[PDB]
Amino acid sequence: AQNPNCNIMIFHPTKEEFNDFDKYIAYMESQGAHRAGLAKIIPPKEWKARETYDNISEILIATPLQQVASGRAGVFTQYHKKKKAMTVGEYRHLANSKKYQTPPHQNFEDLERKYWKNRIYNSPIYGADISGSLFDENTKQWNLGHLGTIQDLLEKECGVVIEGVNTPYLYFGMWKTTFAWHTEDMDLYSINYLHLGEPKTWYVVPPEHGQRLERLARELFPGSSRGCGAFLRHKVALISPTVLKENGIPFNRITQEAGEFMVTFPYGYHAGFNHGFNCAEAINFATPRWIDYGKMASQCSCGEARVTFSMDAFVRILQPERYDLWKRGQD
Ligand SMILES: O=C(O)CNC(=O)C(=O)O
Ligand SMILES: [Mg+2]
Ligand code: NI
Ligand SMILES: [Zn+2]
Repeated sequence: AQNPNCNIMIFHPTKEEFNDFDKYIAYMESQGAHRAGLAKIIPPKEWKARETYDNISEILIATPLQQVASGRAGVFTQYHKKKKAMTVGEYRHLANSKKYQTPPHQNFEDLERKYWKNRIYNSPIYGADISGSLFDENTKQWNLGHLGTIQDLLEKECGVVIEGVNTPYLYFGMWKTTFAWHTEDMDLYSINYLHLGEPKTWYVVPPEHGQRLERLARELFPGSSRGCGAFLRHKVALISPTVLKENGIPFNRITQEAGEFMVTFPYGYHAGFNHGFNCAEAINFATPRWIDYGKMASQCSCGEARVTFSMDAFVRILQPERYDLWKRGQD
């Protein structure tokens, strides 16, 4: 078995190897990369996502989210308070303000210490989930707005034609902006490209050990657990590396820098934080190996997790028994 300790693997494809996206994913899996839940891909030196970032300041963040925490430093939830619209230029200036900027630090490890010590005492503002793309249309390799669609994968594997579309999302981050512990909708893959700015630190649990994280989360968030049988789908709960180590949960960590891709694999729980002003682009995707994960994925039916138009069809075809109750949650 390849990668039996489930370590995060880092790949350096040549420009020749960067042509065929599906084939490279399948290569990484042949080496065991999926066992970690997360992999890093460093693009060939010749590749670029676009020529410059010089003209992005007029993108609008229609609903910036203030991430307010409750709990203790290592075990907390966050809620998202909606703020007034602002441009990317306005948000960058805010991120660089004395109130919101990255503090002085020695290295990534000192910054990680300061994040876990201090996160809960501040409420950073995240421009998340903005439909759009920063890839130039002429970038032919690993262009996240030109991938094969999940609907077309389901049709190729299973023969069934379904409605829905699959488009990318932009994330504008600042110091302390946080992504809670989650897997993807329908336990899909995700791919994330850090276009510019400061790094993003990731934590991940191997897919084969995901249920260990779920059991800890039910113990640590006991009212949330009674409210919903899949409450990590609400994307609100944080648990620190120190707390995971104290409870024997297997995990790994890695820092993504500008110009690098990350891939999350089906049922790979992940969480993390931004080091400073940055912009990432991400999208879900599928392969043949995903289909069985999609059939087994948990679902939120309490009504909190409220998800896309395109997830309807996935539930309806892969989980027809759940269909009914899950759509009661979504209406
Ligand atoms: O970058 C973020 O805030 C969150 N991204 C992801 O969870 C991902 O790409 O799967
Ligand atoms: Mg602009
Ligand atoms: Ni994710
Ligand atoms: Zn729920």
